[PDB]
Amino acid sequence: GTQAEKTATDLPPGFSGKAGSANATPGTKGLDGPTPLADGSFDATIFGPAKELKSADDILNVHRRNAKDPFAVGAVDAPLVITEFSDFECPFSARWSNQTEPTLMEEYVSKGLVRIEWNDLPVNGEHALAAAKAGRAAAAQGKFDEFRKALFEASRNVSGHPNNTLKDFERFARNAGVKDMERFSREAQDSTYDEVLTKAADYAHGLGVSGTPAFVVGTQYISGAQPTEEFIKVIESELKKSPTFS
Ligand SMILES: [Cl-]
Repeated sequence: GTQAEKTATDLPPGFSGKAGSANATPGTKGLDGPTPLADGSFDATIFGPAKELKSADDILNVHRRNAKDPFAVGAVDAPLVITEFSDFECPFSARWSNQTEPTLMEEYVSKGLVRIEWNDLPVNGEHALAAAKAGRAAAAQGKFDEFRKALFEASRNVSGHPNNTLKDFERFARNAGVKDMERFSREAQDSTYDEVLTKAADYAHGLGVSGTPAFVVGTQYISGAQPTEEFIKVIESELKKSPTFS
């Protein structure tokens, strides 16, 4: 019986690589981006959970799975959602965007395994609030992800806060391909997004989330820009726990 081959043995997870993703069911819906409103713009007032959280057993409620959400990327039916709370002046938020997120896009989001949902948590004061307003103005025109990447790539060498102001946000919007710069510049400055930013902050504070970036990866809370390999290990563990979304 030595002249035969069997399938690979199962190994302890430290040697298993991608066992959660191997056995998970990819999502197939909402891979092509957010669903627009009737006029072709997007609902940049989306925030919050899918449903009120009352206890720890409600943790999955932080994931919206709202097809209209212009702050989300990846399948609306992905088996795993990453909920992120982030601040555009925060160098740890910048480092996650610049150094971890692209790997997660390549290995999980493009494959329908993971959806990533942004939530505002401005902690750094006036520039962070102004940046969040600009991000919502970009999202209204379907360019949140491109705006986020332009802004955070411009912070890649900054150990503190960039102290971005309106002309910086307008440049990032141009870089992102925002088509209506008059609407962008107006909404980046005026009261349009003041109410939702207050509600988004109050929602995060109600969960006790006070530091950026913060994540709920499936059922698991992660505080801070932990190493890419830690995010991969938690994603694989959470996909093993819950391989399929119905
Ligand atoms: Cl809640």
